[PDB]
Amino acid sequence: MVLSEGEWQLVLHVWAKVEADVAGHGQDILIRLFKSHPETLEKFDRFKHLKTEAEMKASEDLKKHGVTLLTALGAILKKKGHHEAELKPLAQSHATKHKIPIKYLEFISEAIIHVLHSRHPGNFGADAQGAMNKALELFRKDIAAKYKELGYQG
Ligand code: HEM
Repeated sequence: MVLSEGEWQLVLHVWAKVEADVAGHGQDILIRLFKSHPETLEKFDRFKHLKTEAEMKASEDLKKHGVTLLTALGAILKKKGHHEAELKPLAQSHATKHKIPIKYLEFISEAIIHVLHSRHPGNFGADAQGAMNKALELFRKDIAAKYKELGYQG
């Protein structure tokens, strides 16, 4: 698939707001993911033991990882579809080391869209949400193709 420049502008316009607070957004997103789909928490051996949202909010480690996660995603969105190089090491570690099924990348895509919608209503109307969804679907499709080449397709 291919996004138009107008769709990329709607995606990078709301992403510029997310970047004003990367650690806060990283925390909200991971907590929304773990609450909504608790089975995903099991994949993080580092966080597995967190029982409540209050423990999640207070974990400095969790917040550090949320910044690592969003910084990598941001670098991929800013490529505007030319992300082949960025996608390689990410597809290799998530398929071979972490073992993250495509379904879980769909679940965190849902969490990203929920959080931007709650925090940035003015910059995340229907058209901006359709463009962000297209951008994350492109990301998932390309990662899924690489997972296949790597021998995982999960
Ligand atoms: C927007 C999607 C995602 C991005 C851009 C992302 C990015 C990253 C990055 C940059 C790292 C550190 C380097 C590496 O190991 O590759 C990482 C580590 C990891 N990711 Fe992801 N990730 C994504 C989705 C997920 C999802 C959905 C899960 C699990 C349900 C997951 C599980 C993990 C685990 C277990 C690690 C290692 C954490 C720790 O022990 O250090 N990732 N991810």
